[PDB]
Amino acid sequence: MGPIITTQVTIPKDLAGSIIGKGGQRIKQIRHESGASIKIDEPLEGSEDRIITITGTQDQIQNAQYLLQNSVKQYSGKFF
Repeated sequence: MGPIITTQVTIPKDLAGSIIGKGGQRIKQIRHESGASIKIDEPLEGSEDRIITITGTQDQIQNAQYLLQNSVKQYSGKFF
C-alpha cells in the first residue's frame, strides 16, 4: 500500500462549505470513510480558492478526493 503521503486540492471559496457541514459533520464523515486526515486552510488565506490538505496512503487520498468532489457536486451541482 505504500507510505503515508500528503496531497493538496483546491476548492472555490464559495463552494468549500459543501465539504464541511454543520458542526463539521461532513468533513468528519469524509475522513472516517476515506481513512485520511483532511484539513482545510483558514478562510481568508485568500486566492479564490481554499486549500484542502489530505494525508494518508495514496489509496486513502484518492478515496478522499472522490468523496470531496462528489460532495461539492451534491451541494452545488458541479465538480471542482
